[PDB]
Amino acid sequence: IVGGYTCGANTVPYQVSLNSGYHFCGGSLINSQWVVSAAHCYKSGIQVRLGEDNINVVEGNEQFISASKSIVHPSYNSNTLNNDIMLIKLKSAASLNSRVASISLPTSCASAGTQCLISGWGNTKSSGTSYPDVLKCLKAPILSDSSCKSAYPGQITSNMFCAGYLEGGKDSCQGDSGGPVVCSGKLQGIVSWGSGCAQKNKPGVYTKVCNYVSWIKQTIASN
Ligand SMILES: [Ca+2]
Repeated sequence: IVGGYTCGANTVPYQVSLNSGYHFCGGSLINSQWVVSAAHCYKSGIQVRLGEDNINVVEGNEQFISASKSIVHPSYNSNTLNNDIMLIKLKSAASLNSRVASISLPTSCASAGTQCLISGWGNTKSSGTSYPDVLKCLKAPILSDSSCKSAYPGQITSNMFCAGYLEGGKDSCQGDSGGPVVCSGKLQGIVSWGSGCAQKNKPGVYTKVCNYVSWIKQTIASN
């Protein structure tokens, strides 16, 4: 997160870190046994880390649970990033509490102008590299489909939306991938892609979660 703020420990209780020896992507807890992330975050050997603030210190609210199964969206295209979504099932159920909590899935899509909270442990510089230890947060609005398409000609599908600031300076970044975009208490987006970070006229691009709720619910019901 570039241009954001320190969230505060466990104030984003559905935020997870995906760990394969090191943090490499975010995710969102959607029930006691399932996590939603970005397909481009797929790898084997995932440990899900719940309850994290400082990802380099054991502070007392963590739950570390191995993935038992990963399911990349059937139609994921790694070249275009269309359908950049994946589900991860935990080997055991998380113990849900005030600091480790699921986020509601949307019943309807969000609209341009709605404010949302984006979070993660990704890079905090746009012309630099600095990775935070504690969770960072950014409040940002959804942008219109037309301004999204104008920012990224020929690249925005119906499964993508833009959010952030055309002026630059405030965005998600490398290492935030897979993490949440939550709007009015609903998971509406997944950190997916963008040209650099926090660059003028190059807002973040997010997977549009509302398009996937049918797939998510049926997948959970059969696995
Ligand atoms: Ca920790």
